[PDB]
Amino acid sequence: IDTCEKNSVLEVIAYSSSETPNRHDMLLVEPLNRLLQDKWDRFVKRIFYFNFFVYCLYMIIFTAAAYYRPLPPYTVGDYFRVTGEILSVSGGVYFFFRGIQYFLQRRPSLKSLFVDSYSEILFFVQSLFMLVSVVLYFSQRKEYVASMVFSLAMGWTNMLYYTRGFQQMGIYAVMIEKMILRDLCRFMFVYLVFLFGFSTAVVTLIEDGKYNSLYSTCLELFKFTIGMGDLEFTENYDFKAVFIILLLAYVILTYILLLNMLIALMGETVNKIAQESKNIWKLQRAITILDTEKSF
Amino acid sequence: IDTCEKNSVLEVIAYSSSETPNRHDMLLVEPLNRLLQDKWDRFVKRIFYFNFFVYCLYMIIFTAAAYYRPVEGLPPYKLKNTVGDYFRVTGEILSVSGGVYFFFRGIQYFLQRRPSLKSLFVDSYSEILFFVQSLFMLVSVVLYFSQRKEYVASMVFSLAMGWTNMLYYTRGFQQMGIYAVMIEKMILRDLCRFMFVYLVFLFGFSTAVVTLIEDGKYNSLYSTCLELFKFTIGMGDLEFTENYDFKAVFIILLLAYVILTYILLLNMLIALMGETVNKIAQESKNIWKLQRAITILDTEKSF
Amino acid sequence: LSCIDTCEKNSVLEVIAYSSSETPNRHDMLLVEPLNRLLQDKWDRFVKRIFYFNFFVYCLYMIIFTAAAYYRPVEGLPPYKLKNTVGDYFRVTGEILSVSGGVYFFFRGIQYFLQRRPSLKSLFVDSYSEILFFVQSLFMLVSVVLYFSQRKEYVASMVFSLAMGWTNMLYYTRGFQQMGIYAVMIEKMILRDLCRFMFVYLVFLFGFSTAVVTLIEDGKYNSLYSTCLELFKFTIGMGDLEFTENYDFKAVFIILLLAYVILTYILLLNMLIALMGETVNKIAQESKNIWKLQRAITILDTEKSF
Amino acid sequence: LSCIDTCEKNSVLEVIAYSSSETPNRHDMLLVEPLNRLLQDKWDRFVKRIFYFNFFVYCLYMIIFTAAAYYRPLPPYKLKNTVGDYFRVTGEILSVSGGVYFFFRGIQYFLQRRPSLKSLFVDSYSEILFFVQSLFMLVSVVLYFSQRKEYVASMVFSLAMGWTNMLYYTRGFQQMGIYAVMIEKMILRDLCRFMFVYLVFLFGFSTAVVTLIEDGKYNSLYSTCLELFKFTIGMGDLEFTENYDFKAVFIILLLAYVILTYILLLNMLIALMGETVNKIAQESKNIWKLQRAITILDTEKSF
Ligand SMILES: CCCCCCCCCCCCCC(=O)OC[C@@H](O)COP(=O)(O)O
Ligand code: NA
Repeated sequence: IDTCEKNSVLEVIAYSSSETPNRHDMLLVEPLNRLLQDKWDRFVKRIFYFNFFVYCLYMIIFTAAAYYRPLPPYTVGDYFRVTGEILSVSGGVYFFFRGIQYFLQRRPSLKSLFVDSYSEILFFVQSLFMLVSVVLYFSQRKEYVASMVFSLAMGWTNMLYYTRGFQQMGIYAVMIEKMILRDLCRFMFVYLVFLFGFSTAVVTLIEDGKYNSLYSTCLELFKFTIGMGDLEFTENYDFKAVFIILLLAYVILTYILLLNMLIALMGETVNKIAQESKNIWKLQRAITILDTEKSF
Repeated sequence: IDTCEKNSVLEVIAYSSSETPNRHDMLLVEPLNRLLQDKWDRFVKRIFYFNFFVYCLYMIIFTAAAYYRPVEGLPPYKLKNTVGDYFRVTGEILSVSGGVYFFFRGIQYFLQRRPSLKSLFVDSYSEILFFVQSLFMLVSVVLYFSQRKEYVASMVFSLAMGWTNMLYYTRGFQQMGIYAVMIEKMILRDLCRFMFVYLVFLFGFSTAVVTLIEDGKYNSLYSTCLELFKFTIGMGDLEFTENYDFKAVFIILLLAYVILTYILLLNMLIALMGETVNKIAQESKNIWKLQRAITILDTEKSF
Repeated sequence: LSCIDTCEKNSVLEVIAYSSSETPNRHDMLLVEPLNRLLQDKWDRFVKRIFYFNFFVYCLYMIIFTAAAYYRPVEGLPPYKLKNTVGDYFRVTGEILSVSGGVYFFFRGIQYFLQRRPSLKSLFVDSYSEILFFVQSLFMLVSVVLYFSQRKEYVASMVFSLAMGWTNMLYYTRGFQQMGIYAVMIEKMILRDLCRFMFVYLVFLFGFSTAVVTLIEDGKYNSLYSTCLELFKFTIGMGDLEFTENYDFKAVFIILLLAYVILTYILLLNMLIALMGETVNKIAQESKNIWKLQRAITILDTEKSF
Repeated sequence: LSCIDTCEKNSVLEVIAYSSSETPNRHDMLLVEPLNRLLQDKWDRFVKRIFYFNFFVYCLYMIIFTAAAYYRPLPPYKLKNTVGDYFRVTGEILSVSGGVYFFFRGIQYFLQRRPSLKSLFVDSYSEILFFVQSLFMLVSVVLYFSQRKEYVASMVFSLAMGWTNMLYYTRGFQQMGIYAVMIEKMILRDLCRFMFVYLVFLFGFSTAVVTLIEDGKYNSLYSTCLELFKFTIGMGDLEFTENYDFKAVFIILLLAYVILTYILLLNMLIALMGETVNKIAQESKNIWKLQRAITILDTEKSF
């Protein structure tokens, strides 16, 4: 069941592809749940806490190094800074190698890489950004800072991966995943269509000014969504009536309707997916247990 | 059942009048739903994808009116003998042809259906909106030839209305189709009710505030109404004017307005839309199924 | 129908429509078949148009009053002369009509109070519209009193009356099931959720504003009113977080502002939204029944008006 | 009621009310018929009146304290010969007296109950909050006499804490009591989870941005953190600086932060609050009843 050395039920269920109809519900059987919970507390609950603390420390060291950066390449302060930079690069390459090892070991069907285990892809992409930032730094360029800030943001965001192992916060993270995947996606598609259409209309209306550029008008229109719109950002054009009509149409369509609809849909989805989000967290904790077990 | 060429069950159900009690729920019968799904997957899916692809492409031939629109004034304009002006003119011709085609499609629908003149404005909003877009394009053309400067506004309206109309092509996918159906229900019911009440409240408080002040740039009704509306979008000032008297009265009026609209009616709208979401799931799925059925039957009749 | 419609002593429909709020389940009384069918019949026969006629005349009155108010002269030291012009004639006759309407509303309110004879304990949840209209009428009358007393406070009173008149159009939402239900939802929410949230939020606002103004030393924002307004301005999504800099202990100022923001904007407003959602999910049936009872009260009052 | 209300050694009321949180069903106990009839009898009999008097005197004390602190003049300060200065001094003396009184009441509670060092941070939030308010007041007094300006900061902290703590007296009013209990539950669960996630995201993106920014006003971590936080209150700027080498990266980072936090996390917080409110009605009523029982027992035991 758990230690077969030929084929284990735990390995089959946990490492199953998304195709399996009930890869979550079948971990709730009495013996499996009892064994998983007992193992976690026994010798995987404090192995995970140590990993989480080490990652936190690594990220602190990475932030300190990057935040204090001086045509690269470029006292006690400098020795500490270079040591931190080297340690951060050494962590990035470690994550890259772990991701490649996971890619080879699991060898996905070239379909579940895009639908399953988003954590592995995110971590590998963070490592890839860090390595690109290193090569640019050693290749006489300044885009090494853009790559590094991208990697830093992604790494800080990735700390949610460790929210698993704490029940309530694990459920919260699973809910975040579901919401982003379904509701934010639908809303963003519709809202981007609306925003682009109205921004193009307004740009066509505008005759001459600083806001002829499609980017400028799109930014100004998006400014409404964040409660910072202007509604008078420009007055260099004819037919003010048409401009105000278009602006009011956009406001009513996007701010007064789509965002409130997003709130309502989020409420409904949260009301719907409590038990599924509990089962998904349980399975995410089972995969963590088995990965920790196999890492030796 | 499906095609007797005289009066088939699917044809009558799909073209049902609004007065029919449960026009939406008829398709749920197993043979009918299984027959629509099979026919779609068999030959209508690719046709619909092609139509959406060519439609969005056709609209995009004119969404670059920014780069197109000259600024010389008093059209018509001249031809520059450059590749750029060749692209501009061919795009304009392609945008006018599209408008004429959509106008005639609407006319062909209107005549063939021969509506009883009541369900026209109650159901089938998509084709009315497409016809309005065609009308706005034709008006742009006629104004353009007539040496007038209102063609820019007329094409801008058409452009915006077409970009929003892509929401029609949103159908054909269960998730986004049902999302569009929910948007339709919400904008018809909750937005209309809230808009009526909020517009009454805003007009009242705007007239009160305008009467309060004495003179300045905000003396007009329109300007003060705009300032009061700016509270709703999260940009309210609370001190937009100084040339007045009775600061107590002005402040208390602004507070009453804010508390009554921003902190009450918007949250009421959120709650009502939430309960509507909770209530119109299966209804919104059935309506999407009926929309797909109408599209399939129209494609069949398109030969 | 004998002993149901009208007896000159007591009829069940009149009793139900005018029943005191203290009755346990006065709302469900209308649910029985004969009452529902008969009220629908009377409305569709006569009161449907009569109510629309009471919503057409009132709208005309309010438009006339607003037109008179907006075009008012600004010269000071009232009253003012009646110059020879069509505009002056029209505005003065509009003023006369508006004052007459105010007097009419004043008299109707007095008559209702004298006939119903309320206990002065049920004039908040009951006869809400009556109190609103009477207060509007009172504001108009005091406006006139100031006007002919040679005081400029008539402008303030008249603008208050105008605001109440325009916002009282919701009374006429009855006669349309969806609009009437929405209006009664507004009234219930105002009665419960707005009043609870406002009390808590006001306590928080006053506390933090007093703390901040105590911290400040001198300047424009040294007063309690200006600081209270600045703190309130966060709630409408236009906070500053840096509105003042003439003080000491920037850390304390930042801590207080962040604490206030987290406690109010992030917690209490989203809590109000959640409670409103729950209530709305809970108040459909009673909101329908209350609308039906309000409908019946309108029917009975129109019938008794003869 | 023999050995239920008064026993001098142990009774059902004093055992249930003062039961540790380790007790499984501590809340549901008071719903038993005779207990519910006895608590409501004692309350109506006298505890309502004593509680109302205590609330009124506390409100008077807080008004005095606010007035004294508002008109504050290297302390200490002398006594100017004027009525205003005498009233200020007597008011601040009264405020200090109230502070020491609350301090000693908190000490008495600690000595009496003798909690197990774990219920302190999970039970009795009100008493610890009152004690912290008193501690701030005493620290303010000692600093004031020690010739420092830090007394102003201490006293403003105490004043704000007291004003927000005034909610303690909302109990004894059913609706406001349930409201306060629900506020307590929301702060413990939803605000905590959201704050954890939001702080993680905010620090990550703020660090990224401040790393991108070359130099200027916002080259410090605190300033950039403040600017990013401003987006949460509907006051983000999106153009607050231009001192960077890559505009595309800056705009992408800001858009990602906005989408992740403002659009997503805030709306999700609203939804989670709605779910919780739907979930915790009966549990919020039971907790209010238990709070009302504790208050009744305390008032009885105070004499
Ligand atoms: C000194 C007064 C300060 C307040 C500013 C004056 C104007 C405030 C607007 C009036 C407040 C009530 C608005 C409201 O929300 O109720 C709407 C009414 O239709 C109630 O409906 P109905 O008459 O009972 O049918
Ligand atoms: Na704002």
